[PDB]
Amino acid sequence: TAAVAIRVAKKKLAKPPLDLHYLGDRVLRQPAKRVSRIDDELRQTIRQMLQTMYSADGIGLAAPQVGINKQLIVIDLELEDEQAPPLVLINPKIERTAGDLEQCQEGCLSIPGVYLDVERPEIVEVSYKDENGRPQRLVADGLLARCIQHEMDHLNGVLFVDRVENRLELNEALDKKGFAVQAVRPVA
Ligand SMILES: [Zn+2]
Repeated sequence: TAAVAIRVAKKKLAKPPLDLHYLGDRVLRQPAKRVSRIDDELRQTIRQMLQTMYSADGIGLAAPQVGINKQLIVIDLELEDEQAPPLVLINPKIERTAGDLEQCQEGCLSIPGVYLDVERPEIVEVSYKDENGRPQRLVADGLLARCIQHEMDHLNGVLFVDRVENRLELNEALDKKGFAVQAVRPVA
């Protein structure tokens, strides 16, 4: 029986609870362990991931980015309904993608200050368990589908730089932030 409520203010905190890890760090290249229990301890980690994400001005955050080896993503990208609930994906699975390939600028909380173009399918269908353990299914397009695919990549040890086709732009953007092109990995 759940006794932790996920009711996190969308506000930056003076002292965010979890620490980010950055391109180069091996934690970002470890495929994530499946979650065995969706319980109150996990929900406290969900709250802390949200607080960390809001504090770093992000829209999505995967557990490995904060050093937590779990198939767990939080997303909150709605602009219009300011207080809409965040999307919590536990043990997600991409069922299929659809639509055309679209190229858009992406950033990442684990690669601060790097913004590069990435091509992805415009539509994704994902199955998952929510923060209450209930099975769910979602079809998404636009920014939501993009963020889902980016965050799913984190659970497989894949970073958006791995999908960047422009060598000039990749190298220039990494170098100026102290990141190494050698930390990039090919796409499976
Ligand atoms: Zn990311």
